[PDB]
Amino acid sequence: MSLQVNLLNNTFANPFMNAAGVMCTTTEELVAMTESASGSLVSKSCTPALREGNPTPRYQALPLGSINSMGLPNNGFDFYLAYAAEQHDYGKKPLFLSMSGLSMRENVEMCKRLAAVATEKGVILELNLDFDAMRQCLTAVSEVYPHSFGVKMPPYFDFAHFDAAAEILNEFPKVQFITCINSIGNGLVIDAETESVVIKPKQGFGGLGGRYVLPTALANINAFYRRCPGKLIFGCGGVYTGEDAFLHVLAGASMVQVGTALQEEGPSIFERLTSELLGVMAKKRYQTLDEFRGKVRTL
Amino acid sequence: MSLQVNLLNNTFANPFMNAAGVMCTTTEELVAMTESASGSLVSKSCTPALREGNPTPRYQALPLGSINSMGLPNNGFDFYLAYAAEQHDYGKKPLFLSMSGLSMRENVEMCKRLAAVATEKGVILELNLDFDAMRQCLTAVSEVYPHSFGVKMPPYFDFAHFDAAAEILNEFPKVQFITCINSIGNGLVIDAETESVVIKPKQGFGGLGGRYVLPTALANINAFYRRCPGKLIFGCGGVYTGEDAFLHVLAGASMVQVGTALQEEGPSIFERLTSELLGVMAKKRYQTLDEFRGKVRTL
Ligand SMILES: Cc1cc2nc3c(=O)[nH]c(=O)nc-3n(C[C@H](O)[C@H](O)[C@H](O)COP(=O)(O)O)c2cc1C
Ligand SMILES: Cc1cc2nc3c(=O)[nH]c(=O)nc-3n(C[C@H](O)[C@H](O)[C@H](O)COP(=O)(O)O)c2cc1C
Repeated sequence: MSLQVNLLNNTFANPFMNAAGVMCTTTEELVAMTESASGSLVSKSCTPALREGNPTPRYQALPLGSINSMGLPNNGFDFYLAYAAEQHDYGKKPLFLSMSGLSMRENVEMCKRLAAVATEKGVILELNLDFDAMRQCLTAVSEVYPHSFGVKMPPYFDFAHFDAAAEILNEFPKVQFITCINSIGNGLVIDAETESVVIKPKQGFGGLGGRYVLPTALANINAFYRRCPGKLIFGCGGVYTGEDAFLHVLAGASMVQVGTALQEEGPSIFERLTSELLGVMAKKRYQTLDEFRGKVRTL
Repeated sequence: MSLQVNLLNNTFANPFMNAAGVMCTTTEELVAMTESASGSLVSKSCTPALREGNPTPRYQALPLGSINSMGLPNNGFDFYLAYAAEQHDYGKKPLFLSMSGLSMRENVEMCKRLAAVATEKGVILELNLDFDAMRQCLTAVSEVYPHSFGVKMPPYFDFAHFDAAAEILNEFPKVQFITCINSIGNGLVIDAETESVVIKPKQGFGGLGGRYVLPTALANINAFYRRCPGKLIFGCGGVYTGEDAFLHVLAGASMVQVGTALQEEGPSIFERLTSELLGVMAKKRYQTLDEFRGKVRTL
């Protein structure tokens, strides 16, 4: 049995990594992720300059997941570029750098600079991504960035949008992976005891993660798995156990990202997840991920 | 203490009703809803003619809710119109009729015929509602239907969409209530044991209800409560307890609809829900729903 994944000219020991934005903002966190049992890691989505993010409380853990409105607090692009160029131990595991410019020009200017470090060191872009705007953004980035990359997608909720999104992404051969999903946007948690919301920004509205999002994540993973047969899918959303991870892979996932559960448990979670996924595979008589990836049975 | 609700020229004993499509398709179901402790009921979303709906299995109960792709199985408009005109006991409680024509023309034709029964008997339309398609549908109904009505909305996931939808709805004075929300669309439930989806239509993709959708429902209730101050909001999504119902009302709900939980429990649930909501209000020292409706505290 092996959890090995091979993609983008890399070998990964297992499919697990942190979700962008979770436990990956500081040097300490990035080193902790590298030292963990994870197959890989992705750095906090960056802007050109540092951002303090939204006022606190801006994250709340919940029985069925989490809600947040972080507001992109990050050390700025130079910091994550420097980590990738100078500090990260690529001998330990591959590295993804998440990028989230507040405009198309910001993404373009960051990608111009990332190009050389991707060439020299092998860091892989995950670009945090309105369909017209989307095509134009991908065109602008592809123009200046001479490497494969992936896109982090928000969830969609109908086949019309699955089709439209997939059509655009399929126009761009450099987009070699699609990460499904980012948070279910602008949920509103109300605490019945305090009769109030639980986070401060945006009147309590924030992105939902965890158990809430698993079926939506599976839907998006599988929808894009089917519609973009030329690309890989990275799963993200609602993974707490090796069994959840099994479901991501069955739906089509190559890599499996862990957000909410990692936030609550810390990097030791990857040790648990790898052994649980192996336990699930042994019970089901699978030896490799290739054996069941995308093989979910329809009725 | 009182759960009484006064709206749309009607008095309701309590805010509870079934969600459209749940336990309201047959004569026996409609009678059972009328005989229940609920404050109102709404008939199954109808098409001009009977529809068999999608192949089975097309509904599955889940630990955190439900998934379905029913495919509008219903007895047809004549049937629900005749129930409203000839059979329903308006002395027991008010009646809503849900309409879901497969085109603009179907809605126009059904509304033209509904008009007289609404006039004579007092049945209230809930119209099951692409912002252009929405504008056109509403414009057509408003043009031909000489009464106030409400709209059943899908969930939105950002402020741009909340603003755009509210803008459209505010252009129509006849829309006097907004029901938030229909299912979270096209999730995909996978059973780890069978390595398969759990419903037959549409490769296993279907609408999510129940515990999965509560924060999204609260978000939408509150978003339209804020943006459509001229209108009533009916809450729908994730109500299993009086505490859940309390949250809907706090977010801004006037009526509270119950889908998944009712499907699982049957109409006896309304007796439990009324007593639970009264118990919540008693512990919190509330006497009426007016005392806390829409009063959720932000930070
Ligand atoms: C604390 C917090 C911060 C996040 N920051 C980012 C971000 O920087 N960029 C991004 O693409 N996603 C970010 N996400 C979304 C996650 O990457 C992930 O898509 C989401 O949490 C769903 O996964 P989960 O169910 O495992 O939590 C963040 C999520 C949370 C909980
Ligand atoms: C069995 C099934 C059938 C449904 N049929 C309809 C329908 O006829 N019209 C409609 O507007 N919503 C329909 N719905 C959506 C529900 O009215 C409701 O919006 C959704 O289930 C969320 O509420 P819940 O969490 O209480 O289940 C249906 C839901 C289910 C579970």
